[PDB]
Amino acid sequence: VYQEPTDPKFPQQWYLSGVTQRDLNVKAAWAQGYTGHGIVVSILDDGIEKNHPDLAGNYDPGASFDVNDQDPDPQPRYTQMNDNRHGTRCAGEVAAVANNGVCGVGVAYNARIGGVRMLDGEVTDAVEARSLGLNPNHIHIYSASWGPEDDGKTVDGPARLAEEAFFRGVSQGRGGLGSIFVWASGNGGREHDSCNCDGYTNSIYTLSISSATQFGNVPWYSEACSSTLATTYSSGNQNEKQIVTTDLRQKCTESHTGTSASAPLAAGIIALTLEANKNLTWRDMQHLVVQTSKPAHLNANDWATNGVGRKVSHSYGYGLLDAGAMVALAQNWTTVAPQRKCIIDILTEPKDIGKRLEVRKTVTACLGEPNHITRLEHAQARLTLSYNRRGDLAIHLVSPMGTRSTLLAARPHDYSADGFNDWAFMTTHSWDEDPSGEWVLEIENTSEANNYGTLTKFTLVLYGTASGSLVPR
Ligand SMILES: [Ca+2]
Ligand SMILES: [Ca+2]
Ligand SMILES: [Ca+2]
Ligand SMILES: [Cl-]
Ligand code: NA
Ligand code: NA
Ligand code: NA
Ligand code: NA
Repeated sequence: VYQEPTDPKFPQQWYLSGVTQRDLNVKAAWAQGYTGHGIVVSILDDGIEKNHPDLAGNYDPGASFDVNDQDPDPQPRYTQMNDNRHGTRCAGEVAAVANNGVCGVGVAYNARIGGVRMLDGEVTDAVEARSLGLNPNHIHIYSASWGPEDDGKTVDGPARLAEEAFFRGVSQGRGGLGSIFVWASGNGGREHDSCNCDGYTNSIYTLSISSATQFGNVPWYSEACSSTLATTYSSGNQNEKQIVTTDLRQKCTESHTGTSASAPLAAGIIALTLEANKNLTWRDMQHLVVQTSKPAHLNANDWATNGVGRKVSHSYGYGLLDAGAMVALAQNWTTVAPQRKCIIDILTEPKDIGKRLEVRKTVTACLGEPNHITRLEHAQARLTLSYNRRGDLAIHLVSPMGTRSTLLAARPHDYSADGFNDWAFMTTHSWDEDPSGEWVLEIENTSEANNYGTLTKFTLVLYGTASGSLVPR
């Protein structure tokens, strides 16, 4: 039968496989014959050590570029502090070589791996766009363990070039099937940050991935939000194990940590899934993640069952990825119908927020039209509002099926008086629900202060299809 890797640190890779059920079920996918052969992954980060003993065999210059110095070679810049170790650590998680007596193995240890050196310098809009749009008919999957500052007061996302890169990627990338963008949801847990204030994670074009500790808890660094899709293991406290990967200067590390370690594991699992069905679209991939991810034994105080019987948490999305279940479901997967977009402008007049504002609206979700949606994918509440202290706001959106999504939780450090300017708060929690019916938006002041402001626009944007539903869970 299948023989598991013999690498010296493979037994330390607790998150890949084990008797204990606290893993991503990756060996089961390996046993089905999927190891990433023929799939190309690129790490958008601070560079990749292309000559690393556990990366060299899988390295792909076609999946690589150096946008910081404008050359083809993504070799990290070496410093005493080893500042530029981050990308190499991420790459090893995806595609470290197996059975070569070195370190551990990648989730997709036969995939090809590249890196874009783009974090080691000023990260402009143009820098991001040129990275996100690198060789989009060669690279299948992009992994990004970076984003806006996690100070818990920033609201920021892709500017014009980067957003255009996303739309070009999902539309024309991978032969029209769409580039797969995998994002780390953030490290702002300590600052009480929300990953919905991050336009990269909040994007419908990215699969935003959160973290769980070995013992199944929400890590200190974790950011909760409704835009998160699913979860992979990463670090926790000092009694919990961490991530084993390739390190700078041709070394091995057993202490890769934080949100940074979760996205690459998801990218690796998605690589195995694409090997099992190369015809999957970018939206297909998100459907697979929703259907197969596992809540069980993940601890959270906010698990809720949505309209179609799936458990969902703001800390974890639909739960832990399950590689075995992903590759199995992928094989006979029927391509989803083309994406519809139903735009519903909710307000007829501006509304003062005060202590609390509730906006109720019954919608038909474009009944009778080509964009009629009976099967929701992503939903956005695009909000424009003024307020004197942004971080005192909490915002909830309730679907017709009764699913309460927290669009925005209180952010104690966010003192901004700039409000929100058509910010597209996104939720994945009503996936596969029928969006026809009453939606409810709640905006409330969570502090005792006499705050003030006005909601001047609320566009409900629904994405999805009108066919192909499963019997609820
Ligand atoms: Ca270079
Ligand atoms: Ca190895
Ligand atoms: Ca953040
Ligand atoms: Cl759109
Ligand atoms: Na911005
Ligand atoms: Na397309
Ligand atoms: Na996303
Ligand atoms: Na309804």
